[PDB]
Amino acid sequence: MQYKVILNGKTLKGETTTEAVDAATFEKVVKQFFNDNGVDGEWTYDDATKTFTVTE
Amino acid sequence: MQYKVILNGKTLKGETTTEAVDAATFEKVVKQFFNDNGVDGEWTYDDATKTFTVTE
Amino acid sequence: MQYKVILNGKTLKGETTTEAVDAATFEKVVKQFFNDNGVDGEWTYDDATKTFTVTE
Amino acid sequence: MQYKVILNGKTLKGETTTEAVDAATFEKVVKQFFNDNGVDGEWTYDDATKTFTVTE
Repeated sequence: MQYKVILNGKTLKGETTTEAVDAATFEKVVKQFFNDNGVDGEWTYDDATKTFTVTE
Repeated sequence: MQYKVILNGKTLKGETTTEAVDAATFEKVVKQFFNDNGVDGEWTYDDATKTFTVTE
Repeated sequence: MQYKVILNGKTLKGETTTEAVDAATFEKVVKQFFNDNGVDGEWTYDDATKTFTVTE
Repeated sequence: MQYKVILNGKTLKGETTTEAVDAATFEKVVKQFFNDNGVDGEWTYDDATKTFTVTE
């Protein structure tokens, strides 16, 4: 099963303190979490895709 | 950033060990892990898509 | 290169009259258009995917 | 409905003759074909995505 998850320290006015949904956070948590079961390798970028945006 | 992760406890032939990469495991771990930062909602299925398979 | 195209002759008024961006239209035009160069096979459904929808 | 189509002028083997599955071919044919029904705009790149590649 393919799981889709958007992680991008959503910027917003406030200054906030720390983040949670960081790109590096996913790699580390996901890799560390799954490594415990025997998963390894490296994060590879997905194949480039083009999408038509309507305008008229 | 959109993150792609395949989780499917595929176990055709082998030992009677665990899997960890279970669909339910992702929802629970991902939801529980992220909830700690203020994320909620429900897992929704992605929009159906069709892909052309070559043959000839 | 992967190309993304949304084809769905949706209607939200009353006077549809006709369509163009139909699912069947894509298969036929795309298959007929590409067949001219040596492409064949059948339209296969993409692998199911799940996306987390925020709520809070 | 989202339609997935891979178009890439990668031939490698063979000699010079003709083509059909070119990136520019899709934009032109798809735009010209659909413009006839009232579709416009420009080809925009899809959102970057990362996929974990197994290794061990």
